[PDB]
Amino acid sequence: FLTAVSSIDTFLPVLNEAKLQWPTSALAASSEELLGGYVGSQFYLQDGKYMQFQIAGSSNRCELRQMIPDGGSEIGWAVDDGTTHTATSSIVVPEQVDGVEEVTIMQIHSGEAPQLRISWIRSKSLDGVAYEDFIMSTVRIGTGDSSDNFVKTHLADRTAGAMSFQIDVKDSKLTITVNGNVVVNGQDLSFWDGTDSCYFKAGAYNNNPTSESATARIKFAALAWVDHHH
Ligand SMILES: O=C(O)[C@H]1O[C@@H](O[C@H]2[C@H](O)[C@H](O)[C@H](O[C@H]3[C@H](O)[C@H](O)[C@@H](O)O[C@@H]3C(=O)O)O[C@@H]2C(=O)O)[C@@H](O)[C@@H](O)[C@@H]1O
Ligand SMILES: O=C(O)[C@H]1O[C@@H](O[C@H]2[C@H](O)[C@H](O)[C@H](O[C@H]3[C@H](O)[C@H](O)[C@H](O)O[C@@H]3C(=O)O)O[C@H]2C(=O)O)[C@@H](O)[C@@H](O)[C@@H]1O
Ligand SMILES: [Cl-]
Repeated sequence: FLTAVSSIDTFLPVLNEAKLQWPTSALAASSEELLGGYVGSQFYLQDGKYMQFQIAGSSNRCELRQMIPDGGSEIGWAVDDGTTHTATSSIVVPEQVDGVEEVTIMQIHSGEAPQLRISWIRSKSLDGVAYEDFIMSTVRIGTGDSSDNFVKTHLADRTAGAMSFQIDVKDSKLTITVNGNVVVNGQDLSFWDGTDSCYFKAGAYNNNPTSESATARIKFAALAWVDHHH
């Protein structure tokens, strides 16, 4: 039988501050249900250690969405509220099966748009450089569709072993740290000033596959939203 993520202590803090959305943004499990042992092939404990997310289908997801702690409702914060908002993770990204092209593994999202997606990418050229099998950040600096609305950055080549990530937002600036090294330093988020509906997400969100049957799979060794106010 499939072992539940809540059967160990590692993820209890974030599970107390998240709902699970699967296979769309519809609710799969409340925070209470997650802490109570919700489990399925889409969301189970792998190797006695990893919170594993799986999903197939274009734009489908198996993803945690930040909630107010202790059974609270959906959280919303602003990039310019003066507080540091922080998400940390340690992720084992396995080799992805054929047909999977991009898997978003962490986000800052609002009621209308993704401010930031950290994603695994099979193959893409950025600023005239081709990259394969890598982790990318995609930041929106507008709501348009043209390339001027995005800043897309190679963060790191995918590693077989766990890779640590940290996202920090303070005073309308974004920092991304990968394996302890700052890769994105003070990216401007001021376009989003006054948007009070931002929140963190993490898991597996499957983007532009070439087969809707192909199952994305992502293993978290750690995940937390870090409250700077205690
Ligand atoms: O390699 C490129 O730059 C391609 O970008 C394509 O447009 C992207 C866009 O830059 C961005 O990555 C966007 O991300 C969306 C995501 O896939 C999900 O649909 C959801 O999270 O919404 C995101 C968003 O709207 O920000 O996806 C589009 C896309 O539809 O592919 C094209 O411009 C492409 O021609 C170009 O090669
Ligand atoms: O296009 C998407 O799939 C986006 O969905 C986002 O989640 C929303 C979405 O509305 C979703 O259906 C669900 O809505 C809930 C929620 O309670 C909301 O407040 C609404 O008023 O009632 C719905 C309910 O009771 O089930 O959750 C929403 C949310 O913000 O969490 C995100 O998953 C986006 O990332 C996504 O692009
Ligand atoms: Cl992208």
